[PDB]
Amino acid sequence: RPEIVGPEKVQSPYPIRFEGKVVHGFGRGSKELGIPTANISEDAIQELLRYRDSGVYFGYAMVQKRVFPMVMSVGWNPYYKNKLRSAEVHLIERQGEDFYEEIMRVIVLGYIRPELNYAGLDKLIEDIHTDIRVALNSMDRPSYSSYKKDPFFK
Ligand SMILES: Nc1ncnc2c1ncn2[C@@H]1O[C@H](COP(=O)(O)OP(=O)(O)O)[C@@H](O)[C@H]1O
Ligand SMILES: [Zn+2]
Repeated sequence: RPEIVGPEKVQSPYPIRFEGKVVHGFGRGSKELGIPTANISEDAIQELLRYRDSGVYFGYAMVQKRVFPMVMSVGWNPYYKNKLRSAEVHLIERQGEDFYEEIMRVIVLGYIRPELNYAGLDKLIEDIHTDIRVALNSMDRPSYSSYKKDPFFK
């Protein structure tokens, strides 16, 4: 896997800006895996991501008045046969308490990869760590890092 992805400069459809309240997930908490993920209110992403590819994206997100680089998994609610979009965000290198019910503002800047066939916990953790490394490397480029101060995070 490459250690950096996407064009040198942010390109359409990015940036994708949206906000939603953080809600509880579907059970199996990533907290135990050392990589907590914030589930975004379903009503904030159904149409917005309906035609976006499933997989891992990267960008910046703000919650509790703090901005962080992030990775986000876009998939489907595992409890319904009818396609219902789901989006879970991991705020990179964040330290703090939980933030359920808080509004999270998200700015997606690029795509990392599609869903990978589950190959075990070890492999999953490795893939997530790589996703994080890739996100940070990709956002170290000026066109991307400038979004950490986007007006949307005012
Ligand atoms: N860096 C972080 N990124 C995302 N969520 C975090 C982070 N730190 C703490 N959290 C908290 O972790 C929660 C998710 O924990 P988790 O074990 O995965 O339960 P759930 O299955 O409901 O998502 C989030 O809803 C958020 O309140
Ligand atoms: Zn979660």
